Amino acid sequence: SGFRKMAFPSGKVEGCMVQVTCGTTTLNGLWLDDVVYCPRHVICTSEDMLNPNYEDLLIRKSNHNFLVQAGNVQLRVIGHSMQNCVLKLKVDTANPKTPKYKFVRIQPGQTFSVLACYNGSPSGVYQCAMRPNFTIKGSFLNGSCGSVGFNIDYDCVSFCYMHHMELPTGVHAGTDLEGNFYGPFVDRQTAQAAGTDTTITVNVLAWLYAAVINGDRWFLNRFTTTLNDFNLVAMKYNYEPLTQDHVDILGPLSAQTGIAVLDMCASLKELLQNGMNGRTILGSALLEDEFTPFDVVRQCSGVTF
Amino acid sequence: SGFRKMAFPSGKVEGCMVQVTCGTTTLNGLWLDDVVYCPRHVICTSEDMLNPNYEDLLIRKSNHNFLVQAGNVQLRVIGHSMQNCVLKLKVDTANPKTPKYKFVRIQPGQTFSVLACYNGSPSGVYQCAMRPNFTIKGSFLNGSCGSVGFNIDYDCVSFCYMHHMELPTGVHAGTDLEGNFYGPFVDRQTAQAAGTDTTITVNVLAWLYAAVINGDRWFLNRFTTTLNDFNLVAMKYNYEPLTQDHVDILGPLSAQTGIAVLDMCASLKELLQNGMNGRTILGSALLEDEFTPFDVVRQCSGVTF
Ligand SMILES: O=C(Cc1cccc(F)c1)Nc1cncc2ccccc12
Ligand SMILES: O=C(Cc1cccc(F)c1)Nc1cncc2ccccc12
Ligand SMILES: [Cl-]
Repeated sequence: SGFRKMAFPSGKVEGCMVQVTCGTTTLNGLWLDDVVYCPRHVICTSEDMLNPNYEDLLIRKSNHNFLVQAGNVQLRVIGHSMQNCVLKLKVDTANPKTPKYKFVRIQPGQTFSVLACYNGSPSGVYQCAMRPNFTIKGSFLNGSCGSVGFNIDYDCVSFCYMHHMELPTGVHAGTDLEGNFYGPFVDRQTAQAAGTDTTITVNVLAWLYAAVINGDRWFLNRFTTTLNDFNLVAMKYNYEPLTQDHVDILGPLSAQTGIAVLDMCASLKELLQNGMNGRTILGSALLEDEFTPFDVVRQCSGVTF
Repeated sequence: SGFRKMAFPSGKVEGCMVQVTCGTTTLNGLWLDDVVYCPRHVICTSEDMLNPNYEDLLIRKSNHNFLVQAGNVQLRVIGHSMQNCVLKLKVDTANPKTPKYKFVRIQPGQTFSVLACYNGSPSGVYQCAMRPNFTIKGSFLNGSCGSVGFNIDYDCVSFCYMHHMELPTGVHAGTDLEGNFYGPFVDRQTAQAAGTDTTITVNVLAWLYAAVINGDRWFLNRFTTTLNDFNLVAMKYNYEPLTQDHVDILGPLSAQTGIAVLDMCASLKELLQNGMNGRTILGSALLEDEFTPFDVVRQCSGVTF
């Protein structure tokens, strides 16, 4: 019993964090095998940030301009290349702590653990979701660039995010580990704003099923809804549209609790209309949207209470 | 920017988790140096749990009755002893991954990271607080016994909790690493209940300072209060008393934000009497009490380990 915002154990990622310095700029790098991955903006000055020509800034650098520190050991850079917005520094030592890993690009609504780092040293671990507007509501200070987001299903680390920047609203933008940004963002100091964010509907439904599994049913009602009527109501509360894919994905949770997906949608519609009336659901007075259907099945018991 | 419920990096603890099996019961153990620590109820059958005589159950066991598995390696138990509610299994191999550590007993209100484990394998990490009623609102399923709670101070892991049981309300009870329970609990299958809980006042104040640091100031007001008038109001809402020690500990946050502790107390008093009026603070419609003043400073400064 209980339901917490739970991150993956960070040990496998901690053994990959290094410090990358280029001139006066220091940030984090991810050392996997003989390659250190980091944001390409480590080569920029604050001036270079408005309209940086990364190809031009990079061609002026040699391997010895990049200082890589793994604990108290200086790694030797023997090559460098840019792939999209990530800089790949080839080093002369393979990381002996390299876990089984993959690079995965995630979709909005997906969750992941973030290991926040400063100077190549891990500071904390927290759970995030990729918002529908492609930002993440992280907790990052200056020096956190290069910190990564990941999932660890089995003993394989799936790296899905590398931190690059903080937008003016305090939310964060970054790339996958191939250097492709999530969203329309650029690694430039030019005016950029996060689009209007919406609630991850499929995740709220998953979390309502987590509440039913843990013993709570106060929010259920005798009604059902069509998928289209649900979406018409949901969009008025800035909720993402629920697709047939989402309905299918919620199948297992629906079968375990005995509550049809469209019946849970009816409960959600009523919660949006009424609020909670002084009640909580899994210790929360707001509808939680940073647990996916997969997270709920992983955390909750296979036996409903 | 941003403020998340953040756990310590769990890597140093992950390298200590082992599986302990005694008969049909499998749970988790903490392997530090040549000793594996685990709940003493691992030696009990379901019938024994009704009224156990642990000295009598233990004297019937030999070293070879305890199977300890560290990854895919079977450790050989060369001795066994009980200290309060923890069983200490002496093994022939010192854990090469033993970090710098201490066993510390925490006070209610103090926070710690929990590395939830099943079959000696870490599954997730989350942050929680020792409630004033000595329970923890964890997320634990069957097989999670022996999972530990910890903090990190510099490079030293301070182990403060070992999981033993779940109470009927879904909340959790355990011991320090010396086997002393937090709370008036016993490791026996008998009628036990969590007492009425209260809110950790100093922690709510710390979280209000975190909100102010993060640009959420709508709740600030021109008013101040005396410590005694605040405590009279706080007692009415099932909030823990605020002591002069709590006022002192929040001093740095009072100085950084310019809001005196008693000035923040008058904001809290107004929130208790009037609610949030449809507003949120750091994305929450409830007053959060699982961040200590130290947690707020650490996260709002980027301390690494
Ligand atoms: O945003 C940047 C640098 C930057 C600027 C423009 C484009 C970039 F790609 C990168 N750094 C930070 C990242 N995360 C959190 C921060 C918090 C405070 C101050 C800086 C923070
Ligand atoms: O509570 C116990 C066993 C127990 C029983 C009586 C006294 C004890 F000291 C220990 N184990 C569990 C721990 N956490 C979560 C659980 C969830 C479901 C089922 C068991 C769970
Ligand atoms: Cl995805």
